[PDB]
Amino acid sequence: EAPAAVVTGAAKRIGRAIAVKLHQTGYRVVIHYHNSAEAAVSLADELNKERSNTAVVCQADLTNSNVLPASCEEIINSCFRAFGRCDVLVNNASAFYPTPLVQGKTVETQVAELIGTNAIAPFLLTMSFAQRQSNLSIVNLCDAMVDQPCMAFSLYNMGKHALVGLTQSAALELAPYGIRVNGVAPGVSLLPVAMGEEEKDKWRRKVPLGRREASAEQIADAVIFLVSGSAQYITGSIIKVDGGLSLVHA
Amino acid sequence: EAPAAVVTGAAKRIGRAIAVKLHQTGYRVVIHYHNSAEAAVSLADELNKERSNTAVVCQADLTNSNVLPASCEEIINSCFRAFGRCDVLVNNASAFYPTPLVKTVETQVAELIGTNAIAPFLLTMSFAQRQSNLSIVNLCDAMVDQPCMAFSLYNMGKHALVGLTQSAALELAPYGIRVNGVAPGVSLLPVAMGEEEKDKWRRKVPLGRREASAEQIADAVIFLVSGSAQYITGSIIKVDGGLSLVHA
Amino acid sequence: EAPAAVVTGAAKRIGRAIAVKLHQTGYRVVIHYHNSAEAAVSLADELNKERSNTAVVCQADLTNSNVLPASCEEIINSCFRAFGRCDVLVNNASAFYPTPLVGKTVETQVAELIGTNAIAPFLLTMSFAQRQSNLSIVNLCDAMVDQPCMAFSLYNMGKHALVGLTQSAALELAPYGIRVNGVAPGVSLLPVAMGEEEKDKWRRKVPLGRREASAEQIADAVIFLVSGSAQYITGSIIKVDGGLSLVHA
Amino acid sequence: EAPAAVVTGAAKRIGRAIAVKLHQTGYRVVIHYHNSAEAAVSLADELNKERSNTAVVCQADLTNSNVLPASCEEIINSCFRAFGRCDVLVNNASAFYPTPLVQGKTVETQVAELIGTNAIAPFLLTMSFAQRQSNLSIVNLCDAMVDQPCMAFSLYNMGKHALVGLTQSAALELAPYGIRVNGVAPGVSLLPVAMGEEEKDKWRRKVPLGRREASAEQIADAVIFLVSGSAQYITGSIIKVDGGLSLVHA
Ligand SMILES: NC(=O)C1=CN([C@@H]2O[C@H](COP(=O)(O)OP(=O)(O)OC[C@H]3O[C@@H](n4cnc5c(N)ncnc54)[C@H](OP(=O)(O)O)[C@@H]3O)[C@@H](O)[C@H]2O)C=CC1
Ligand SMILES: NC(=O)C1=CN([C@@H]2O[C@H](COP(=O)(O)OP(=O)(O)OC[C@H]3O[C@@H](n4cnc5c(N)ncnc54)[C@H](OP(=O)(O)O)[C@@H]3O)[C@@H](O)[C@H]2O)C=CC1
Ligand SMILES: NC(=O)C1=CN([C@@H]2O[C@H](COP(=O)(O)OP(=O)(O)OC[C@H]3O[C@@H](n4cnc5c(N)ncnc54)[C@H](OP(=O)(O)O)[C@@H]3O)[C@@H](O)[C@H]2O)C=CC1
Ligand SMILES: NC(=O)C1=CN([C@@H]2O[C@H](COP(=O)(O)OP(=O)(O)OC[C@H]3O[C@@H](n4cnc5c(N)ncnc54)[C@H](OP(=O)(O)O)[C@@H]3O)[C@@H](O)[C@H]2O)C=CC1
Ligand SMILES: Nc1nc2ccc(C(=O)NCCc3ccc(Br)cc3)cc2s1
Repeated sequence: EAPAAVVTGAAKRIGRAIAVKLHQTGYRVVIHYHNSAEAAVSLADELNKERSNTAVVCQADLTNSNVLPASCEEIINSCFRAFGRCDVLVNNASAFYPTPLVQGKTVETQVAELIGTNAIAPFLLTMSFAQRQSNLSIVNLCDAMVDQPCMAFSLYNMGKHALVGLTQSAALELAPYGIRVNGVAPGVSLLPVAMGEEEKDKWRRKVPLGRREASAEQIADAVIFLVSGSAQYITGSIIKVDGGLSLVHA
Repeated sequence: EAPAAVVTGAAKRIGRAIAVKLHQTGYRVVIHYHNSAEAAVSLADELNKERSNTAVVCQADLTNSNVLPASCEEIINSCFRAFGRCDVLVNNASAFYPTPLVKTVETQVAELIGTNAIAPFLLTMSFAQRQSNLSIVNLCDAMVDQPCMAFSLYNMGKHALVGLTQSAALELAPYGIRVNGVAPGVSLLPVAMGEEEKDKWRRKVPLGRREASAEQIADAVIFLVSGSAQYITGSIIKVDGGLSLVHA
Repeated sequence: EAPAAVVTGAAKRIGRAIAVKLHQTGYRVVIHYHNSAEAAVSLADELNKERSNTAVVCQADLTNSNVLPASCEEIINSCFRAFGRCDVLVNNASAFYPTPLVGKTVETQVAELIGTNAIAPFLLTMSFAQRQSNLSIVNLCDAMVDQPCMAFSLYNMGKHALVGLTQSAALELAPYGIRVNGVAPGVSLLPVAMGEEEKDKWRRKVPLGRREASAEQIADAVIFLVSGSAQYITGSIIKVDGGLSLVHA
Repeated sequence: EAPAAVVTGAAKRIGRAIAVKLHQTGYRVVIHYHNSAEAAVSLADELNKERSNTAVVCQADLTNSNVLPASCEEIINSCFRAFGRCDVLVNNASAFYPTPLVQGKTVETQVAELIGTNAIAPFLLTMSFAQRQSNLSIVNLCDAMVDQPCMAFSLYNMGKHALVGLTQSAALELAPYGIRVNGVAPGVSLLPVAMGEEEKDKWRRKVPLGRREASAEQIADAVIFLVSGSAQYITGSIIKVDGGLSLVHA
């Protein structure tokens, strides 16, 4: 039968593009979402209209807490319940906002959301994916600009660096099980919905290759590569998909 | 007056060497401890005998919890109380143990991410908020990119500490606060580890087939806080005898 | 028309597998070689049997010298003379042998290891861009550049220089729509003459499957990078190393 | 007796500051120079006035050619001839100018100067230093911006990347002989003499720590540390001295 993938934060934007392209490649997909229930169910409907019984949704907060391990366990379980197997995990869900060091959320809430979604939830999902176990792999959505960070984003940056560490540590530890672990690191892709055009164009103008952001499809293309049989010897690699942005000095 | 430094996990091993060497350089010091009160006080006694009223201790658990922010606030405050200023923060305290992918997990998170990364972040915030040659030094790990098998959470925390080092260097540079790291390889081996397993690591090191002493680590800390490093920020100095250059 | 690609050192091993896969993808190919004329011609004949007039050979030494710029210009020109265009350059050719710090002269070692691994790539990149749609260059890098073999300093220098060229050229050619990327093998095809027992010491160190990459696995990453699936990727270097570079001493 | 150090390109700017500070620390110095004969001899005069017989000059072109190995051997030999020992090599000399990929020196000459001075000469000097062999060490002047390069500086960038490789490879290979090999990587320090003032201030304003370039002395300070007894377990390390410049995104 068809392989199955979990994509976290898959209702919109890049995570939707990944779920769609996995689906088009022939995967069955768990569309995880947190708040975006209408968007999630709408996507699942679309996919299921293309091939029936091939998409389900799964709701979970990926904020760190004492129940996050259970929630991550349940996301993986939802793939096995729906499809009988889980071949691919894409850790795409992410919180992203400033946490200035010199200063309504409390700091322990910021830590829970930015470190939880970007790093701890990927770790617990990886553990559950490996434990619940062909071409198995995990793809972590990283950030090409992790070493040239946005001013005042220390906790987000910490979380994305931790995710690089997970990608490496998990690639090493899971290789004996045949599970590959790799990352895709966008530079500027879909800009934040809240961002003004003028601010969007400032970012666009910085990109060497075309002076434009990555499309969601372009990000998903690299994910599709890493899960594919064309990447069978690739583990612990993080592919930047950034149009050269990370090479540009100040 | 004399400048003042906070050193976390300063009662034993690497943090003790750092505290001693800072003290010998003329800093007044806050010796932070969690469980090692006797050791902390013994060090303070040794330092105060050399120079009166130049060393104090500060207890705090650095596990992540609802109260870690307040604890980190207190460590920094205790420096300003004792000495009227705080010039240097050395984020040295660390938890280290395996967390296989295949203690509850959330306690492991609280220790290996809390003590290794979140507490540095909160201490950095408190240090900067409460503000010369000001600087922060984070104790990183030279083997971050070639990690020990089954140490994912530990490795995650040390990568996050790299991220903090860079992000805080950028954000605090406007305030004249430098932020740097020192990345040991094999130093004083964990007490638990066997001597045979220790020998195996020793032989792998290009420079002299031996571990770093704690004082070698402290030497790099001293450089980074000194006036000889006044343009250095966002740098992580490996002190590993070349171990990280060695392939499998 | 079908696009065209230059692959250096394409007679054997990895460069051969790259030229084959590019050809199977629909590229016309220039098969560059230095000493292996029989192998280069054999490959070109095999490809031309598959599709006529799609494969040519081009002989050149890529050792650093006064004449290397002209040689590199002529490699690129050969693709335009054969095929009327040059879409892809794969810098694959490489010299690889120890150069201890403490029977060729040292300046010959420099010329061969720095010329093949770095200088020739640079000169080919210049000739490629000057002669100019999905244009791209792929440089064969080395995943173990930061954990080098003992006594391989010149080889290691050349491969680090190649990383620099990949980044610098990606930034500089991005306005011309030319992407520049790398593929960094760990242990792939080992020497044929290397004892199986020595080959096994290497294979045992690879986390993923305790084996070396095939040439085809390396070529697969090249194919991705030149493909329309990599249209936003430039300045990136993809390790294809089975996790070898993650393993501590 | 006092230890001895070779500093390449030591007549002016950062190399001069390194030679001065090593001398101030107790070292006897070989002041290598290519064209700057007046300033070389003037510096050696100045140091010898401070302590007699503690400074010599040594002229050599570090452009790549079939005679560069002999020129490198001669630089090391000059230290032994003057001082009977050679404890420290500082690879500081450097050519630096644009070499655009797309179009009055020939390209052959641009390769010879930029790869010879920045990389090949360091390698051959390292070879000679090791072959002729307390607290021995080599310090290579690298570049903090090598992964965010100046546009059109490909050959310079290639040379500096090669120098990172040399720093690592030589640190591994020479560690058994008790020779440590490390790097110091400036960001913007003393700006080119050729450069206008508006352009200098543009670069200054990018530096997070102080919005100013490094002094030559601040670069030398890091060199002094790496050769010192306080760096005895440090090898294969490159210390950026860049005021945060390499952390700043486009
Ligand atoms: N866009 C860009 O330019 C870049 C993106 N990336 C990375 O690529 C990935 C995709 O980016 P993008 O599509 O912009 O991501 P978004 O910012 O759109 O976030 C994706 C999803 O994350 C989910 N999420 C947020 N917080 C939580 C939480 N507490 N619990 C569970 N889910 C949560 C949301 O699900 P819901 O809507 O259901 O609440 C959201 O739709 C991310 O990992 C991101 O960091 C990296 C660099 C640049
Ligand atoms: N040792 C080596 O070879 C290596 C060192 N490092 C880094 O070097 C630094 C120092 O290492 P080392 O001296 O061996 O450290 P240890 O592992 O011996 O621990 C240092 C101190 O940290 C404190 N600490 C640990 N957990 C907590 C906690 N939850 N709350 C509060 N304090 C805590 C302890 O203080 P107390 O005793 O008072 O409870 C402890 O003595 C660390 O940051 C480490 O990661 C990096 C890699 C290798
Ligand atoms: N195999 C592996 O495990 C690894 C490979 N790589 C890289 O992958 C690429 C392909 O590897 P592999 O197939 O093993 O390479 P080889 O060592 O087999 O060399 C490829 C070709 O390089 C050509 N070459 C050598 N010297 C010169 C020269 N002076 N002038 C012109 N051409 C020359 C030769 O052509 P001819 O036969 O015609 O003389 C040779 O067949 C290389 O860049 C290599 O560094 C990196 C890491 C590991
Ligand atoms: N200054 C800065 O902002 C930065 C500098 N650096 C690095 O730090 C080091 C010192 O920088 P800086 O003082 O600006 O260097 P300079 O550009 O001033 O060059 C140093 C010396 O190198 C010598 N040199 C040049 N070409 C040759 C050659 N063919 N043969 C022999 N010697 C030659 C010259 O000697 P002579 O005058 O005798 O002919 C020159 O005085 C260099 O390696 C540089 O790459 C790194 C990044 C930033
Ligand atoms: N979950 C998400 N993670 C990231 C990471 C990076 C980016 C990104 O680069 N966005 C454009 C640059 C940007 C966006 C917002 C601010 Br405020 C500053 C810069 C956007 C996102 S969305």
